Amino acid sequence: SEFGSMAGNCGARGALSAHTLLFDLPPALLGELCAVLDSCDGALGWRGLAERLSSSWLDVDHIEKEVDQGKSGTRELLWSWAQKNKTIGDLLQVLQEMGHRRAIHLITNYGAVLSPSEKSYQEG
Repeated sequence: SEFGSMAGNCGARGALSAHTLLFDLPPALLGELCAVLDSCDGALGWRGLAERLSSSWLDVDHIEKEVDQGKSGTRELLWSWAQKNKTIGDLLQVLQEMGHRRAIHLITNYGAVLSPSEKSYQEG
């Protein structure tokens, strides 16, 4: 089933964030990265974000598989835990390395105020 062919590419993106949730933060991360990078043809590299993280050596095998199913490079990486289980700041560092200009544009949808982030500098 490796390097096979299949159909099922769909997604959503817009001015309003329909992907707003605690685990699966707004389209700034999952929505934009899975949709915009899906149409990627080496310009940004579907596996470009996943490759940098290097979660697994065999990850690239499945990357080719879901690329036609709405992205596997970034989508599979985010979908590895629950839905995304990541934060905009975490992927922002990776995005900067790759140079994803479009991602930067949509990353502003997350917001810089009232965000679900904690300092985590407390002990008890």
